[PDB]
Parts: sequence; C-alpha cells; structure tokens
Amino acid sequence: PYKHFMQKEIFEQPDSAFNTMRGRIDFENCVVTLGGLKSWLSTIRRCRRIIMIACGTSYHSCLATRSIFEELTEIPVSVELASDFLDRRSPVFRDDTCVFVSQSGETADSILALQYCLERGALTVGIVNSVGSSMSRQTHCGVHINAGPEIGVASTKAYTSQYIALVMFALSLSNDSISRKGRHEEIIKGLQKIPEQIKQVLKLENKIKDLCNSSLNDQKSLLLLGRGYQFATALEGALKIKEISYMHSEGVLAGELKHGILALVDEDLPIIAFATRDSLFPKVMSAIEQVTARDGRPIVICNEGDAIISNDKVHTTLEVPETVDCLQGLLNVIPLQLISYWLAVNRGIDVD
Amino acid sequence: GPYKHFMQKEIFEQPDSAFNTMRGRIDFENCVVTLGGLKSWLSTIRRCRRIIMIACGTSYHSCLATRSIFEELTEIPVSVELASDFLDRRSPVFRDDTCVFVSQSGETADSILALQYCLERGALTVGIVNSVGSSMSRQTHCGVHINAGPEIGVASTKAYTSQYIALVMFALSLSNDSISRKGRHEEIIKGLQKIPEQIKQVLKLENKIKDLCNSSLNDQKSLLLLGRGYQFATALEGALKIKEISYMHSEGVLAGELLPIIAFATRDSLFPKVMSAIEQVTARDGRPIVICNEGDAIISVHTTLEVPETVDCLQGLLNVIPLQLISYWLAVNRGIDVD
Amino acid sequence: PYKHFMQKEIFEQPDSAFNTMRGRIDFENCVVTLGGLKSWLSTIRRCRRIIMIACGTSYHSCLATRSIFEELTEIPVSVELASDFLDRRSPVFRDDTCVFVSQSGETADSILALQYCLERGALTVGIVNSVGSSMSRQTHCGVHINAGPEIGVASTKAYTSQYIALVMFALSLSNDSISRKGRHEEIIKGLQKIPEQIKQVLKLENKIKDLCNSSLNDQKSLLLLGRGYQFATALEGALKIKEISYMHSEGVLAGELKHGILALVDEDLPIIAFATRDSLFPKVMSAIEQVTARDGRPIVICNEGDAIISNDKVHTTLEVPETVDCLQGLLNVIPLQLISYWLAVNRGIDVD
Amino acid sequence: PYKHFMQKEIFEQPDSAFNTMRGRIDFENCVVTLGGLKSWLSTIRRCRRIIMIACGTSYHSCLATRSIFEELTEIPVSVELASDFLDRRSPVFRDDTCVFVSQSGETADSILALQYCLERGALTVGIVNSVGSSMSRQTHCGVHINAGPEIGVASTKAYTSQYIALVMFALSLSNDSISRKGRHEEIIKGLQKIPEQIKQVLKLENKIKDLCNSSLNDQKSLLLLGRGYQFATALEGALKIKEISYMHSEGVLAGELPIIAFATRDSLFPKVMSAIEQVTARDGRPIVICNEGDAIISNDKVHTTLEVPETVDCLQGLLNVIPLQLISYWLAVNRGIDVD
Ligand SMILES: CC(=O)N[C@H]1[C@@H](OP(=O)(O)OP(=O)(O)OC[C@H]2O[C@@H](n3ccc(=O)[nH]c3=O)[C@H](O)[C@@H]2O)O[C@H](CO)[C@@H](O)[C@@H]1O
Ligand SMILES: CC(=O)N[C@H]1[C@@H](OP(=O)(O)OP(=O)(O)OC[C@H]2O[C@@H](n3ccc(=O)[nH]c3=O)[C@H](O)[C@@H]2O)O[C@H](CO)[C@@H](O)[C@@H]1O
Ligand SMILES: CC(=O)N[C@H]1[C@@H](OP(=O)(O)OP(=O)(O)OC[C@H]2O[C@@H](n3ccc(=O)[nH]c3=O)[C@H](O)[C@@H]2O)O[C@H](CO)[C@@H](O)[C@@H]1O
Ligand SMILES: CC(=O)N[C@H]1[C@@H](OP(=O)(O)OP(=O)(O)OC[C@H]2O[C@@H](n3ccc(=O)[nH]c3=O)[C@H](O)[C@@H]2O)O[C@H](CO)[C@@H](O)[C@@H]1O
Ligand SMILES: O=P(O)(O)OC[C@H]1O[C@H](O)[C@H](O)[C@@H](O)[C@@H]1O
Ligand SMILES: O=P(O)(O)OC[C@H]1O[C@H](O)[C@H](O)[C@@H](O)[C@@H]1O
Ligand SMILES: O=P(O)(O)OC[C@H]1O[C@H](O)[C@H](O)[C@@H](O)[C@@H]1O
Ligand SMILES: O=P(O)(O)OC[C@H]1O[C@H](O)[C@H](O)[C@@H](O)[C@@H]1O
Ligand code: NA
Ligand code: NA
Ligand code: NA
Ligand code: NA
Repeated sequence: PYKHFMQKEIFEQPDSAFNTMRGRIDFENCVVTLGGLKSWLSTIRRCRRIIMIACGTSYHSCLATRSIFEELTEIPVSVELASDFLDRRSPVFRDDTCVFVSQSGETADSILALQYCLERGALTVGIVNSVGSSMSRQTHCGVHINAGPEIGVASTKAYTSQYIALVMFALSLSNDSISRKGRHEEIIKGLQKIPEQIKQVLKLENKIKDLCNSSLNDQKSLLLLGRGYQFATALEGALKIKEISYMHSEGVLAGELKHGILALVDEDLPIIAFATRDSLFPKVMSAIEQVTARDGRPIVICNEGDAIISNDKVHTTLEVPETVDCLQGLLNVIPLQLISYWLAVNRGIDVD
Repeated sequence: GPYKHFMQKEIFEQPDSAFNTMRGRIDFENCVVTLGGLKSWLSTIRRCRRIIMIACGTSYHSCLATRSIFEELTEIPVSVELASDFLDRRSPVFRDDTCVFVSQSGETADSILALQYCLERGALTVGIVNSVGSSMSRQTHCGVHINAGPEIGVASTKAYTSQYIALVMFALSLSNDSISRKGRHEEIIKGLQKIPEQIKQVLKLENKIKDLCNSSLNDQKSLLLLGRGYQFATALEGALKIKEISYMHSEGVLAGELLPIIAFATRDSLFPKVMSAIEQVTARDGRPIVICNEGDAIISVHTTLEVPETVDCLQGLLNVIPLQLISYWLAVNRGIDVD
Repeated sequence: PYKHFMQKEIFEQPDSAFNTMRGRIDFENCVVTLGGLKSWLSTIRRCRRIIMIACGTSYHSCLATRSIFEELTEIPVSVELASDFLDRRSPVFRDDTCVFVSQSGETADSILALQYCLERGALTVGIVNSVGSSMSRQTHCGVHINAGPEIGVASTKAYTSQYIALVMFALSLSNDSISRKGRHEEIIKGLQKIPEQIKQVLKLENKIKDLCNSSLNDQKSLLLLGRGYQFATALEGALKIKEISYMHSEGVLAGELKHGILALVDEDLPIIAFATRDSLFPKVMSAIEQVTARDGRPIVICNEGDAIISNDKVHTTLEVPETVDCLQGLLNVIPLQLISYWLAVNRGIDVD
Repeated sequence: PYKHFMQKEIFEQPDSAFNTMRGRIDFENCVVTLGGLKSWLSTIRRCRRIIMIACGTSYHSCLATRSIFEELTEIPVSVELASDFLDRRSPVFRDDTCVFVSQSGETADSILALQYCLERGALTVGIVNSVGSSMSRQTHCGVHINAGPEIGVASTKAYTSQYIALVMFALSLSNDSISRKGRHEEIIKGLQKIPEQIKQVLKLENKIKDLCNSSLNDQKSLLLLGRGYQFATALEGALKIKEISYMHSEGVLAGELPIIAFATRDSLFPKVMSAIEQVTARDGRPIVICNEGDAIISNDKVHTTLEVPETVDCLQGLLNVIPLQLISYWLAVNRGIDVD
C-alpha cells in the first residue's frame, strides 16, 4: 500500500514501538525486564560514569534520553558522537560503562570506538537493531531493540525504538530506588500509551502533505527551534530534512541568543518550533515571539488544545497528544519524519 | 588610537592580553606553571569524580577548545555544558564534582544560576573570570583571574584567547605531578611562550582579509565553517562571531560528518574527514577559504589564509584570529557599527 | 539500690537502649529518622568510602557494626583505631566520610584524628554521648546517642547505645533501597525487642556471680573465643576484663589457628566461647572441640535452648535470647559486662 | 650445616631477598619493573580501593606494607584476613582491586576468597611463591616472589620475600609521581642494601641462643610490644612463638592501654617509650630490638638489647623480624621441639 519503504517504516511505528516493549514491560505491576542485561545491571550501575557513543540518528536517540538517564540513576552520563570521541582520543577506563547505540550494528566509526573502549577495559553495552551484527556480538551485553528490518535510507522506526529501549534501560538501572518508584510508574504507564498515540500523530499526514505542497516546497532552508527534551528532536528533524529532502536545515537551541539566527531570518524562512509542554521554556516563548514580531509565520508543534501563538498572528499548528515529559520526543519526531518524507516526494527524490 | 573601533583595538591587543594572562604564572625556563588562586586547591581538584565546565557563548567555546587537553593531561572525565541547557536538564551534581565556571564578565545570569545550583549541591566550584570581584569571582570557591584587562567591544575577542590560555594553564597545573606528562608539559609551555609573537604575525593577515571582505563575500546570506577535533570549537566560535558582529547567518559544521565555506585545515586537525569535505567542495568548484599552516598546500580556485604552526592544542589560539578579523571587516563592509 | 554506678549503668541498658531509639524509629512503618543527619544523608550515600575512627570500647562498637554497614549500603567501610590511623598517617580526602565514635567526645587521639580529617577536607560525622563535647562541636553532623552520663570507669551502656546508633545510621543510609526493605524491617522489628531482651539477659547475674565465685575469681587470665559478628564482642569482653577486673584477657578469632593459643591452654584456664546462632561457624565448633578434648571446660554463651556441646563433655552455659544476627552482639556483651564487674568487686577493685 | 630446614631458611634470607629483586630493580637508575604486572598497572591504579586478602604470615606481610602502599599510591588500602572477609560476606565489585598474598597458592580460605572476588567481577592480583599453584593461575595477574621452595613448617623467607614483592608493587603503582620520586629513590637504594643487612642481623644468632638458654625458655608467655610499621612485626613474632615454640604469645599495640619491645627509630613513638618505661618502672627486664648504637633504656635498668642496622623506615620490618624468627626457632630447640 505504501509508496516507499520509508513511508511504510514511519507508519509501522505503532507496531515497532509495541514490539520493542513486548515481553519486557509488565504494565500492570510496572516492572521492566531486559533479559540481555540480566546478570549485568548491578555491575553497570557500579561505574564512575556512563558514556553514550553513537553516530547520526542513533546519536540523537542518546541526546533524547540523556536527561532521563541522569534523573533516574544519578550516574554522570555523557553523550559522544563516535567520530569526535575518536578524534579527541578521549580517555576511557575500566570504571566507565560505554553504551553503543546503532541501528545497523556495522557503522565504521561506532565499531572503531567500541574497539577503543574494549581494549581499554571498559564495560560495553549495545543497544542495536540488527541482531548478531558486529556491535551486537562485540559488546559485553545489550538489548536488541526489535524494530524489524529498516530499508529506508534514513532511520525512522529505529529512532523511536532506540529511544524506547534506552528509556527501558534507564528504568532498569533505577529499579531498586524507593524514591523513584512514582516516576517509574508514571513513565511506564506513559510507555503503554505510546503506540496508540503514535497512531494518532500519524493522522497529521494530510495536513503535512498540504503544508509540503505549499510555498514550503520552494524554500531552500528550514530552521527548527527546540530546548530541553526537544532539542534532540530539533537536531533529528534537521538531519532528516538534510539526509532525505536534500534541503538545508539547522536545529537551534531556542532563545539562547537574542541576536542569533532569529534576528537574521527572512519573513518567509520556514521555522518549526517545538512548544509541547515538556519543553515550553520562557526562552522558547521568547524565540517564538521574536519570529512573530518580525512577521514570520512559524509552524508550531504543540500539545492538543494549547494556543502558543494568538489566533491573530498567522502561523501553522501541528498538534500532538501530551505524554509524560521524557517521552514527548517520541511523538514530536513523527511529524518531522513525515515532513522530510513529503518534501523529498514533492521534489522527486527516492528515499529507499 | 589608530583604531576605527573598540573591537578592532581589542583584536589587535591580543599579543599583549595573551602575555598578560601568562604574566607571573609561567616560568618558561624551568617550565613551571603557578596559579596563585588554585595553589592549595589543586590536590583536591585532582581527586574528584569528574570536571564539569559550565559556560555561555564565547566562554562555552573556550571550554570546548580546551576540553581535549584537560582530558589528555589529567585523565579526569571532563564534560562541557552550556549553562542554560545544564539548568534546563536539571543535571544532577554532587560533592565529588569539580564545576569550572568560565565567564568574562562574571555576571551572566545563566552562569550565575548554574553556579548557585552547584554550590547548593555541595560541589567544588572553580571560576576562570576576567572581572575581578564580580559575582562569579566572589562566589566560586577558588579560581584564576584571567588578567585580559577591560573588554569594551560587544563581542568577546581577547577574553576568548585569554580564557583559553588560562584554561590550558589550569590543565597544566592539574597534571604537574606526572612524570609521563613532563615532555608534553614542556612542549605546551614552550609553545605558550611564542603565542604572543605568533598572534602579532597572524594579525598581518588583515589586508588579505580586507580584500576577501571587499569581495561578494560581504553580500552572502550564509557562511559555513568546517572543522573537526581541536578546530571544531574554532568553527563554532567563528560562526558565533559572524552572526553576532556581521549579522550574517553562519554555522560551524563538523567536517565530513554528514555559499562561502571556511575550512580549518591546520595540521593539528587535518583529519581524513576534513580532506574529504574539502574535496567535495572543490569538486563542485566551491572555492573554499582555507585556514592552514604556513607553507602547506591543502588544495591544488581557493583562498588561503596561512597561520604559524603551534603546538596542536594551542593552534585554536591562532586560528580564531582570522575569524575575529573577518567578522569585524564583514561588519564594516556591511555598514554595521560593531561597537 | 546499686553497689556502684557501673552496676547501675549495666542495669540501665533496657532504658538507655530505648532512650537512644526514642523519637528516631517508627516501629510500625519501619522508618528511621536521625535528625542530626537528615540533610546530610544524600551526601554520605555518595562518598568513595566510610572510615570509622575510634578508641577502646568505641572502636569495638565500630567493629561490631562494620558488617551491617557494608551489607546495607554497599559502600566500603573500614574501621581504624584512632592512634594507629594517625601513626600510619593514612591519607584522607574530600571523597571520604569519616565517622567518629566516642562516649566522652574528648579522647585525645580521637580529637587529633578528627582534626587531621577535617584539614584534609573530608566529611565528618560524630556518634557521641556527651552533648556539645569537642567531638560533637567539631564534626560536621552527627547523632547524640542519648545514653545519659557514665560514671563507671569503663563503658557499658554507652557501648550498647553506640552500637544501636550505628545500626540506625546504617538503616538511614540504606532507606531508599527496595531490595533492602525486608532486611530493614527485620532489623527494626528486632531493635524494638532489644530493651526487653536486655531485661531478660540481666537475669543471668546470679548465675554469673556463682560462676565468678566458683570458677573465676582466683584466675590470672581468660580467653574469649568469637568469630563473625561476635569477634567484636570477644575483643570488648577482653577489654572489660583487662580494664575493670585487672586480669589478663585476650579475644581470639575462633579456630583461626589449628596450633595457636588453644593448642597451648591448660584445662583450668577459663575460656568463654560465643556460640550464638549468628556466629556459629564450623571454625567455632572446631575451637570448642579442641578445648573439650583437652579437658578444658568452656563457658558457652549461646541461644536459649541450644546444646552446643554434649552433656557428656563438661561445660558452663549462659543462655541469651535470639535476636536478628547483626543485633546479637547487643545481648552477648551483657554477660561480659557483668562478669568483669563481679570479678573486680570480688577483688575489692573500685569500678567508679 | 643446618640442624633444621627452618634454620636453613632463616639463613637463606640474604639470598631469597636478593632473588626476589633479581631482574626487577635497576638500582642505578632507580627503576622497578615487574613483568607480571607490566600492562596491568594503569588499570590497577584506577580502582576505588585495594583490598589485600591473606591468611597467617601472608596476612602479616600485608599489614607490614599497608602504610607504604597508602603513602605512595594515595589509593585506599584495607587488609583482610581471608576467613573473616568471607565470614562477613564483604561486598566487592568491579571497581575493587583484590590483592592475594600466599606462599603456597593453595590455602583453602584464600582460594575461596579469590573465587568470591572473581565471581563479583573484581580485578585480582596474586603475590605468590609457588609458580602455577591455584592462586597463581586464577588471579588475573601477579608477581611470583621467587623465594624458592619453603620446607619449614612456618614461613620465614616467604615473609621477607612477600614483603619485598609488595613494596616493589607499591613502587610500581607510584612510578609516575614527581613528588614521590625522592621517596622512591630512598626506598630503592634501601632495598639494595637489605640482603647484606640481613646477613648482619643473622650475626645476632649467638646472642639469641644465649638468651634462649636462659629461663626465657621455661616461660609460659611472651608479650611483644610494637606500634606503627612494627605492629605487624609484633603480630608475626607472636605467631612464630605460638606456631614454633609452643609458647603463648601476644603482639600488643604498645602503650594503647618476658617482654620484647620494638624500639627501632621508624616506630619509636612516645607511646612505645611510655610502655617501655612502665616495664622498667617495675624493673621488668625487657628485651629491646633497636637500632645499632641507640640506648633506649639506661644502664640503671636491667635489659637485653638486640641491635639491628637502621634502614629506610618502611623497610625496617624486614630486619626486625629476623631476630624473632631466630628466637622462635631457638626457643623450640631448647624446649625439645622438632621444628620440622
Ligand atoms: C535474539 C535473541 O537471541 N534473543 C532472545 C532473548 O531475547 P532478550 O530480549 O532476552 O535478549 P536480546 O535479544 O536483547 O539479547 C540477546 C543476547 O545478545 C546480547 N546483546 C544484545 C544486543 C547487543 O547489542 N549486545 C549484546 O551483547 C544480550 O546481552 C543477550 O545475551 O531471549 C528470549 C528468551 O526469553 C528469546 O525470545 C530471544 O530469542
Ligand atoms: C585579585 C587579586 O588580588 N589578585 C592578586 C593575586 O593574583 P593571583 O594570580 O595569585 O590570584 P587571582 O587574581 O587569580 O585570584 C585571587 C583570588 O580570587 C580567587 N578566585 C579568582 C577567580 C575566580 O573566578 N574565583 C576565585 O575564587 C582565587 O582563588 C584567589 O584566592 O596575587 C598577585 C601577587 O602574587 C597580585 O598581583 C594580584 O592582585
Ligand atoms: C541538641 C538538640 O537540640 N537536640 C535536639 C534534636 O535532636 P536530634 O536527635 O535531631 O539531634 P542530635 O542531638 O543527635 O544532634 C544535635 C545537633 O548536633 C549535631 N551533632 C551531633 C552529634 C555529633 O557528634 N556531631 C554533631 O555535629 C547534629 O548534626 C545536630 O545538628 O531534636 C530533638 C527532637 O527531634 C530534640 O529532642 C533534641 O533535644
Ligand atoms: C612463570 C614464568 O615463566 N615467569 C617468567 C617471567 O617472570 P616475570 O617476573 O616476568 O613474571 P612472574 O613469574 O612474576 O609471572 C608470570 C606470569 O604469571 C602471572 N601471575 C603471577 C603470579 C600470580 O600470583 N598471578 C599471576 O597471574 C603474571 O601476571 C605473569 O603473566 O619472565 C622471565 C623472563 O624475563 C622468566 O625468567 C620467568 O621464568
Ligand atoms: O544507527 P547506525 O546504523 O549506527 O547508523 C548511524 C548513522 O549512519 C549514517 O551517518 C547514516 O546516514 C545515518 O542515517 C545513521 O543514523
Ligand atoms: O563570558 P560571559 O561574560 O559570561 O558572557 C557570555 C556570553 O554572553 C552574551 O551572550 C554575549 O553576547 C556573548 O558575547 C558572551 O560570550
Ligand atoms: O569512647 P571514648 O570516650 O572516646 O573513650 C575511648 C576509650 O578511652 C580509654 O581507652 C578508656 O580507658 C576506654 O575505656 C574507652 O573506651
Ligand atoms: O602463605 P599461605 O601458603 O597462604 O599460608 C598462610 C598460612 O597458612 C597456615 O596458617 C600456616 O600455618 C601459616 O604458616 C601460613 O602463614
Ligand atoms: Na555481545
Ligand atoms: Na571566590
Ligand atoms: Na558538630
Ligand atoms: Na594468573
């Protein structure tokens, strides 16, 4: 039924999200069980620090979950792009837990980084889609994310499944804390609702197709504004627009600079702002106000029912269900996957 | 004086500010660094779980620019945080953290809020600050005043190079008990000695940069800066300067990870991916501007801005200077009053 | 009604034990709250290691509780005699939590050690009986054990009270652990019963006076055998007999040497063996057997109902109630306090 | 020309001390190189703490060297008796470096402790005499102490050889420190002289035989007083007197609350002086192990002196133990005990 494997894979996300969780979460009793990390959790916690290492969209899934790993575990977590980690020859030691995230399990820079960590005596953990791939075999332990084969040229379902697996890993690490139990239960109940909420978000495709057929087609760049949990989503949206749509895109930390890119943009530059409640900071509102003050006409991804910009000012809304704060990225990325897909179609590009 | 603007003056002041930052703190003959503010705190800093560097804007750049040398010389985990994002994530900190705050003014709101957060959590706090007795200077437990003198220009020029130098001295101080580091120490200190005179030499690129800025470069809507490794910070800081001073969009891009283009191709950061990126550009006849070491031919049409070769971890101090001059002259050519 | 303050203090222990716990343990909800440490616990929970530092009987209360601190917290715990700590110039750093235990809060070696740790930037915690004593003032935080004044020349109720305060501190450090919950509850329900069980143990006094009068008064030395939880009890009993009674005494790790002191003993040298269930190791049984075979007749401290040796093989029994393993030393020490006291008074030695 | 393997083994110590160092110390350039640990040191240096785990005399060699490890490395070091470590079910984790010291490499409690540590993911290092014994094989890395086979029933040369191997291990761990370079050179130059100093100490044998011919040999107990570096020597002396001489003995922390007191300069604390003064106040006739030429007790109190050469403070125990080995041996002979 689908024009392309990429469209199929985006639309497959209710099912891949469920498949990632299948057999791993008891939603009734709120227990996460990751069999691959079985005899290893008590060791993983006993480390100086967690280093998340990955490339491209897999690196963004690490950015998207860093905060919740930090929050739930109180272990320091850093996130490294594999090639830059290697370029810096960043010291790694026996007391580090190195977490490698990869859809393919074959990316050269990820494998080189893994070899570097292994030879230095670090504990290694893989979060990998392709079962038995190099990264899966070579990591000490890990989780196969169970998204199924990905044939689109860019990662869609693997991103949402990686993010979910990383959240389950964070929950697993913090499963002995009385003080975390309410937070755990909140997040696990939220996860249970993700697959159906993804289905809801997919109903935005018509509005997106329309927007992609608009003046948007002709524009040469698109800027995405995000802060907090949604900065990763802004970076991933930009990567998608670049890798798939062959259009220039940058993810911008919203409102960080008063006199940055937003003071420079043309009236008609496409700007997407993430304004869901989890990441609705004063600086986000300032950035959005700055755009509208200059007569810009931004596209706002926000929660159902929220009016971020007055009806008096021209702007586009793409409304998404509200979920638990640290899970909102799973829903907010979907319109970007669809926008990047339909822009590439509007332009004649093959995405498989 | 001879200077059109405060910003131009402060750019040209860098041989002196770089010297002043080192003054009384480095014995170049015996290769000994002595930072009076940190003296009795070093043993405590050396034993922490991790160092978190926390800063905004150009000061965040100076942390990125020196992250690798801290890691290399100390083998302590070092992370670099933008103050607002650190606060947005509510990143946990604890007694065993050493939090290093870098700020020219010592008054930036987000940096102060971040310091107060770390203090309340019981972390050890260290300031690298220009303004003596500012909030950040007072409220950190210990620190180094960078001694760059007052900064009047709207964007940081001398404060970036002086912060970077102060951070390198801090890294050297932390690792001054290591026999295996001694050769690397001496190399960096002998390098630092020559920085002020090398900065004088790089400032002689101004006329070449004026010629470049008189061209259609000054009419462009975007300028991309490509760098990797030590020079990625320099790419980010060049981008920030072009945005903040020249009012032109600019982006610092990690070279070859995935319109005028500036590429950093000095030897310290001349990776395969940089060469690949540069090849991609020349293949489409892109005409890149290449910042490279004196005498190197990185490309067989392009513009070359040659800079003296220094110790790898110090190359960013010389590479940033043409970007400061480009952002300044682009602004002048576009009729912007930089002050 | 007491002959000496020391006797009064020994008999005061049901009340001092209760007074130490008062306002600090919710026995129904199994919650421990130590006001003086409350705001400091997350900091202590985080350190590289705990160093317990003390002199004499206070040093023994640290040995008596070292295992339960290690078990409940999984933080390394070492136990230092203050003078030897200072003699070795053991390095201490900002990441150490140094726990100082002292009845008087004034002992020179403990104060010197505290000053050394403070100057090195370590976090310091006091467990002290004398409110506002030097050690109470100078530590960063602490617990006043609330045992009341001791006038006896040797510590009795302050030993049991210190030991209880130390167990409460360990419970407080581990009060966020789901996996520890059952063990927590076990110990707290145990602590609730300690004051009445001490009342029960104190009923051994007449049998102990008989034993001193029939078998011990004329003696020049006595050996205490103990292992595991009861090794500290054996050392403290030895100290009491030395300090109070002016008789030689040695605490011996039971069955450690096949040809050590037990291979050398007479059949009339008095030997006390701790054989309560919590510390009834094979090596303890072997030691006892090495004694009865040599025709030594050991004095066996054991749980009510237990027959450790044959009635065929001659021995004296002092039965004590069974409590939780890590609490059994609180009851096992009491017969030793009473023995040392009666030995002293039967020799016209003042104990106050 | 020896009566027993024990006596031979005591007298072999100049050679065993030399053999333990052979090929591992460059005394000219002051460099220690332990082949067995080469590429493991950077990892050993990166642990939360070091736990030294051993039984009997090997436990004492750990006590004897704890201070120098802590001094030189600034890593926390604890010393555990293997059986008690197991009795407590002491938690250990991936970030622990567990160091096992054993002459035989077969002692049951040390083996069980090793297996417990290995199961918990700890890094394990062996300091072992018997090449290819269980503990030699099962530790991740280690140093064979190269003392030669030990046939005496109690450890004599293995103690001084284990102690020297442990000091070399601490030197190796700290070989990157500029601030400790002077202390390193001092210890290494001191190690060079230990073999010939042990020869010197063995010349006390005749004085010791005279002492053991006295009514010392029909005593029921002998107390040994020591503090600091010499507390381990007092504990090891007491063990030797119990295991060999069949006489009760206790090693006592001097001044904490027949007498041999260690009063060498490395461990001449006020509390040691005060303890000795208590004995001479009662005209108790102590036996004093002290450095050559030091008068610890004046001649108006009766006492016996056993002078030993002064070495570097942390090495003094290597010499101070030798008279106790000889005392335990000659007491047994005078008591008709076959020490073998
Ligand atoms: C593919 C596979 O055999 N998975 C089985 C596993 O699923 P389960 O979900 O338990 O395990 P995973 O597929 O996640 O992991 C399989 C194994 O590979 C390791 N690993 C995985 C990813 C990685 O990047 N690195 C790595 O080392 C894990 O530690 C584990 O040993 O147990 C279930 C039985 O209950 C079965 O339904 C599955 O057939
Ligand atoms: C400010 C001051 O009087 N500096 C004097 C100091 O310079 P010196 O270079 O020794 O000290 P700095 O100016 O770097 O620092 C001064 C004090 O401020 C603290 N600190 C500094 C920066 C910071 O951000 N946070 C912070 O706490 C330092 O720990 C130190 O206690 O001795 C010199 C002579 O030896 C004098 O010429 C300088 O006038
Ligand atoms: C002295 C005081 O007013 N104590 C009150 C406190 O007891 P609470 O049991 O809370 O506190 P403690 O008496 O144990 O400690 C008093 C203070 O002294 C500090 N400290 C204590 C011991 C030590 O060795 N070092 C040290 O620094 C503590 O951190 C605390 O700040 O609240 C109780 C009600 O809950 C009152 O009944 C107590 O009268
Ligand atoms: C046993 C052996 O062949 N040793 C050789 C080794 O001595 P060298 O002194 O290098 O090594 P050791 O004999 O100390 O140790 C041999 C090996 O056993 C390991 N180990 C040792 C003891 C222990 O308790 N646990 C443990 O794992 C070491 O890590 C090493 O891998 O190189 C020398 C050549 O330069 C040879 O003269 C020695 O014959
Ligand atoms: O997740 P993987 O298989 O390690 O691949 C990482 C990245 O590899 C390349 O950079 C791809 O173009 C990206 O789309 C992909 O995300
Ligand atoms: O270094 P400081 O005083 O904390 O200021 C940080 C940043 O603050 C502001 O953004 C300035 O415009 C920047 O130029 C500056 O780099
Ligand atoms: O517990 P405190 O006050 O520090 O005293 C410690 C020790 O000090 C001295 O050693 C006393 O004789 C002991 O009985 C006492 O236990
Ligand atoms: O050093 P090993 O072979 O582990 O032996 C440890 C102890 O084992 C036994 O206790 C021996 O009797 C002691 O002499 C010895 O010291
Ligand atoms: Na694997
Ligand atoms: Na300050
Ligand atoms: Na206090
Ligand atoms: Na081995």
